[PDB]
Amino acid sequence: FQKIYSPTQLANAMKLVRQQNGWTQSELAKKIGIKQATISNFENNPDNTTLTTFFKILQSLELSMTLCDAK
Amino acid sequence: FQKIYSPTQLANAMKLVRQQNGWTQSELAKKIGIKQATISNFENNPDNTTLTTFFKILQSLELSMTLCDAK
DNA sequence: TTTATCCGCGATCGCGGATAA
DNA sequence: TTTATCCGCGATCGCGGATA
Repeated sequence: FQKIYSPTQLANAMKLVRQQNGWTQSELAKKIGIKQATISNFENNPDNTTLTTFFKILQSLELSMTLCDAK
Repeated sequence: FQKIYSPTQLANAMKLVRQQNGWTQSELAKKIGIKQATISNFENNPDNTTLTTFFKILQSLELSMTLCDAK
């Protein structure tokens, strides 16, 4: 768990968490009630993703976030 | 620095950091080059706010984020 | 099976700009 | 001075759905 500085970095880290637990986009989507396509857009093109989508996906991954010093 | 679970909670936490440092929306917006209106929409209505905006505002605040376990 | 891409649709974004208050 | 709100604009969202 490290500091995250961009949407791309964020999406890559969460995608890795998804893969490391062997979850599919479809099963995560079903779990929180959004489209599989929405998870695919977030993983690939996270820049315009809504905060609401990010939080729903975070919950699906059994994750949360905290703020920290940029340093 | 607490676990954050929603856009509102995130926006409230970041607004608080802005105020605790005595920073105005205008000076943050000018610092990273976005609209003052954009920071205002984020603070009040964060749900559909983009990941790009959220990250720009974090940088303006000298903040970063980290993922963690949801518990 | 898994993931990425496309349609139309209604909604909202963030922009420049100008207010409102 | 500070922050919230509105306009028009082009872009993109996330939706149900159906492909690639």
